[PDB]
Amino acid sequence: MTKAELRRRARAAWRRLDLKALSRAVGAALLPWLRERGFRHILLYHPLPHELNLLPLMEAYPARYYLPKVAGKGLTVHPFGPLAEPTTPPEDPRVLDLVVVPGLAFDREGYRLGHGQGFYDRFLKEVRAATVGVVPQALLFPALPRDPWDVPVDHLATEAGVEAVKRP
Repeated sequence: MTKAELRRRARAAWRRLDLKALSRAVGAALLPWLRERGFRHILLYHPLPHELNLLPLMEAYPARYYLPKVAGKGLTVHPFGPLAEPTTPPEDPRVLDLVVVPGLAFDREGYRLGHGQGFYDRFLKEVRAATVGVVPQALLFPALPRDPWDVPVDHLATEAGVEAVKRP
């Protein structure tokens, strides 16, 4: 089937769950991995609907944190900071050692059902960093329809903890 049909299914799943609680659970279950790896420069995201709030990570795991900003067809990286649009300077993405990627759903190969704009697809080609897709277990779907422009994450984090995506 189509990505549109899958997105409808993912939304039905998101509404049977408690987003605050799953946000807390996913954040908690990330912490051993973050500590083991010792990541220091992490890109999060500003939480939208059918998304986990993982901003409480910052207090739980002290690090330099960053947020993406849309600029053109691209994501740019700004430190977590004041807004009026961020006031912190733009920064080159190579400073990051971890990218945390939200999604409507992911498959176990690390592919995501996104917002359809290509931002993460373009952005994930410019980083050399560990990546992790964050999702409730219920939003781990069977293999998503695959396109040449799709870029997978290499780890997944659910309320059960962090797991590798098998190398393609």
